[PDB]
Amino acid sequence: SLSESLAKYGITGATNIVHNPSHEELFAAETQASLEGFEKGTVTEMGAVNVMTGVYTGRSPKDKFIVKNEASKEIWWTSDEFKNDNKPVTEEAWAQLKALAGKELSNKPLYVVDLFCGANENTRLKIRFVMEVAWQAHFVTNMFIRPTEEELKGFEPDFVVLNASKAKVENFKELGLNSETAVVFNLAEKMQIILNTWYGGEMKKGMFSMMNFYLPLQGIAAMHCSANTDLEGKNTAIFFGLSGTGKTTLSTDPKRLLIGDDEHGWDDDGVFNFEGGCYAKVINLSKENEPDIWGAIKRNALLENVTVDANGKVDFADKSVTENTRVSYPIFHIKNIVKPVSKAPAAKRVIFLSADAFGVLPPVSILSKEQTKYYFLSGFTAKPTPTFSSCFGAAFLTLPPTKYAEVLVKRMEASGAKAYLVNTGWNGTGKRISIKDTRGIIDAILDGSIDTANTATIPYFNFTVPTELKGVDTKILDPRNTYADASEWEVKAKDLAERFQKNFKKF
Repeated sequence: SLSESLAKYGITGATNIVHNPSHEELFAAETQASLEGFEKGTVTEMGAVNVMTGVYTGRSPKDKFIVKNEASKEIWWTSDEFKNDNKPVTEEAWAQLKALAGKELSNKPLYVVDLFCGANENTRLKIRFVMEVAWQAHFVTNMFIRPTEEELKGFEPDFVVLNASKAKVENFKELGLNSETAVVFNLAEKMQIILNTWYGGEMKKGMFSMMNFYLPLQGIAAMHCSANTDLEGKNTAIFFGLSGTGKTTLSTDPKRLLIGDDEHGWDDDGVFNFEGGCYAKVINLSKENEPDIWGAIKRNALLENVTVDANGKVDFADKSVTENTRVSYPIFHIKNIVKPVSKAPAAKRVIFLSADAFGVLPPVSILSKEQTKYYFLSGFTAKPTPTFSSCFGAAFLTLPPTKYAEVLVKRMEASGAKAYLVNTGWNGTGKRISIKDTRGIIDAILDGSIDTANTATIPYFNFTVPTELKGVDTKILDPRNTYADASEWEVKAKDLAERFQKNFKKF
């Protein structure tokens, strides 16, 4: 019954089929002396296993393609006017890429893991993974929702993923690809193929990209955000923000239940985590800085590319092999989370984080309906160089960005949601905004105390800021106050504002 399924995927000769292996069976498989190359896992003193991914220690967007056929007509293809990662490939290239994948995963002991993407029983996608590497199977097991074996009784995959990382594509030039590495999706066969890259993020983000396709087409918002609720599991808040924005640190509060930290949906029932685990960065990690993550790194957690000595002593700071060192682990490795399902009611507060190095945006701004869609489509942050990433995850958008902003705002008007553009960056002082101020601003968003605060308005950007906020220096509330002369602020403001118009041009 599973042999014909693999035969349907182009895989034949399965000597052994391990279906939905338990963490125990995974550990044993990972710690096998026979394991050669990057398949081998090593037990660290922390109990968690660690593996190397070889040449790729991160995503490779240039090798990501989607088969150009009728099934993908609604895909937001890249073009001269607006370039995105959705690069077209021919049906011819797919046949050969599916051949390679099928062959590489034929006549050998395979692992098949049937899992769910999305915590809401309804509107969820059934995903089938197939790989020949135990730790790869272990990764998806940590990162996705694990069915109850009962749900696995008659599991019918909505989308199938073949990880053929040990194989590659030498004839990549002829097939129209970019290199021997290939991550291709086919909506007609509902299948994703991974070739020549062991970075686990290809599996996680590949499905996220697919969820970003199917959910929005059904009125379900697909979001690249983190989400939490109060200790009671109500008053859901979703956090958006690119790297360096402090999205995690600002959504990880003792008096807040964690729903998820990366991928969420918003259907009629509310906000739900797409994932069953967390894929955290552990570079320069610290038990004193990240108690949650640290305590989550144990047996069953999967360390990826972290340097360890012969005795198993992990050095979370060694940026040797890569700075993108990660760790995956079941969500339940974190205590403060919503249970028993990562789902919650419609979000009440929506916040867009921005690390504005320009020191122009105010600490927090009450966004309007139109402005909400705008800054969402903007996905602004700063490193004085700006970086824009539509919907805070432009590389995963399989549909036009305006469609994500659309469904999002629609779901907001149904629960009386309010958006906030929060600046966790800098001001005029040059020094970064205090974490005590921003975090106090977040509190004002959650506790709703920001609803009664008076406003003022800010030229150019036409923002609405609270003249007063409990737990926040009244001086910082206005971006001008931190500058010698209001003229200086206007100069940068006029410039930054100009950068928004230019970037929004393609939209």
